[PDB]
Amino acid sequence: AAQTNAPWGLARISSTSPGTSTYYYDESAGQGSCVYVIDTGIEASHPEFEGRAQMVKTYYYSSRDGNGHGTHCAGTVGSRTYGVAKKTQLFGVKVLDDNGSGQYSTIIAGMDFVASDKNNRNCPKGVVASLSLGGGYSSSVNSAAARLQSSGVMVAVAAGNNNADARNYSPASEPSVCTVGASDRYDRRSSFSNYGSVLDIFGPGTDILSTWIGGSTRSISGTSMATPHVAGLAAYLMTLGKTTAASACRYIADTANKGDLSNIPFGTVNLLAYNNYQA
Ligand SMILES: [Ca+2]
Ligand SMILES: [Ca+2]
Repeated sequence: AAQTNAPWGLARISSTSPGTSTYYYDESAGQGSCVYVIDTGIEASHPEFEGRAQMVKTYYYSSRDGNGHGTHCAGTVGSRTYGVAKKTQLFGVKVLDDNGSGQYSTIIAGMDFVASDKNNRNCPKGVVASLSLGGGYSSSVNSAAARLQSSGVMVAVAAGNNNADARNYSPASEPSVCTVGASDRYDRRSSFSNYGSVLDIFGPGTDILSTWIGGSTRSISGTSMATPHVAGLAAYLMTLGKTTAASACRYIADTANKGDLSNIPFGTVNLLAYNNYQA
């Protein structure tokens, strides 16, 4: 399948070179996989989700996304127009408030919730969790991420937006999950993207068009935007049977575009997520 005039990030993950505008993908499109978006919530009623999104847990007064961040990320995972895996099932877990903030205790609870809840869902092709959040180093937060991964869920997390070594941030610094940096449309490391040896992979993160609340759309930037590209890609590859939850991050790194990015510090991987599609 081909989506013409795609958002640049989608086009980029299906090309060996920057500057293309078509997103090439297999028609299976993540059908049968499930992605948990652990964030400010999801506006499930947005036409772009086609009934494939639902809120399953909130830690606040409402399950509504009053912010937009969660809806944007969910859109990059699996919306019709803006999504990597256009037929995946999306589950929202609201661990962040409508200001985009949350306590570590709540974020940890949300991860433990997904590890259990997945056992009640029909996700025959596998389960992914996308975490576009983080803060300063916490061994408890890292441990929760490690547990979620260990339970059989592909965990993708944002590297962070401090232009610093991600070793000082959580859950970015947990080695067992998939830590995602951001790039821009000219194959440069995004100027805000964290780096360091704990990064596993880069994905598109600057000027990313996706869904927003109020049935709208907008373009924003961050490692928060790169992470759902990788989460969606994992769901897509799992549906194709190319990899499993335990090994998806490794497989994505193995099959990445290598050496395409500029402004990568020595010691940080030069790997850009790629779906290796061939018609
Ligand atoms: Ca290339
Ligand atoms: Ca890792």
